[PDB]
Amino acid sequence: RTFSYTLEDHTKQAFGIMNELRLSQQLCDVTLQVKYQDAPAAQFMAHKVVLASSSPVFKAMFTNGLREQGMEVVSIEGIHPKVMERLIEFAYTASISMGEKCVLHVMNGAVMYQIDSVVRACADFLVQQLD
Amino acid sequence: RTFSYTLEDHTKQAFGIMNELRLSQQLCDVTLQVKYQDAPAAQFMAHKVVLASSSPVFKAMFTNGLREQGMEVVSIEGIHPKVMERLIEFAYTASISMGEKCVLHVMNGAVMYQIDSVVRACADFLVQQLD
Ligand SMILES: *C1=NO[C@@H](c2ccc(NC(C)=O)cc2)C1
Ligand SMILES: *C1=NO[C@@H](c2ccc(NC(C)=O)cc2)C1
Repeated sequence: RTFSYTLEDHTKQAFGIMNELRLSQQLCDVTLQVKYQDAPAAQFMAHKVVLASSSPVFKAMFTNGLREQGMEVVSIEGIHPKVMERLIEFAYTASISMGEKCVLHVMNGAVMYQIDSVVRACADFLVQQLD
Repeated sequence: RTFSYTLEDHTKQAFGIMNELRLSQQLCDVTLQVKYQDAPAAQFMAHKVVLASSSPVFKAMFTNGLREQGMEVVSIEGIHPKVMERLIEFAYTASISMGEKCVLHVMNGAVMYQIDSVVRACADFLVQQLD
């Protein structure tokens, strides 16, 4: 009677395309302007719904009961553009890479945007460096 | 040197929230108006980027090199609202359920929007009913 089916890696497939659309700057509805001290400013286009799905801070930031028209620019301060890139990548790919020296700055970014899995990851790594 | 990390079920987690946002009608940028013969019209709000990630037909339908302002209404004909609901659900949940009698109508919808995994699923099921 009730025929049901589930594609295992659909979400991984869909995020692949959603990442392709980001790199192609198609359907993006938010531009993240990152300005950090002495580093040059950098823009990052993305989809609010995707960022919200990976960061409770973005979710609350975009869920204001309003269908904002067209593009919305968000001014981000206190984080290095390099770091914001890795976090966006993680949101669209569920993965993140970096050098040992920037792990701490990524942890700060993960905390600032409450991306727990990244926080816990950098936490356990830093503890392993000890001794 | 190069510290990398990957959260396995991130995409499943993110789609959970993206589905929550749909049911809450937050960040949606497309309304699918479905009108089918004698059945009453039905609306379905969703996120273009999500639909595009699961349907090449939606991807081409929304990727026209334009950041359309606010909400866009799409007139859909030739498919029953019940069927469009299941397909949207699959896009946001990677799963789909239905009764034996409507499996064929879902296959028609999956084909119409080139959601291969659903097409192949209903295909193999119908072949199993035989004999
Ligand atoms: C990895 N995390 O931050 C990057 C970085 C870039 C440039 C500097 N230079 C000064 C003066 O701050 C430090 C750290 C590297
Ligand atoms: C499952 N697929 O389509 C649904 C349905 C609803 C209403 C009717 N009635 C007429 C006259 O077409 C048939 C099929 C059921």
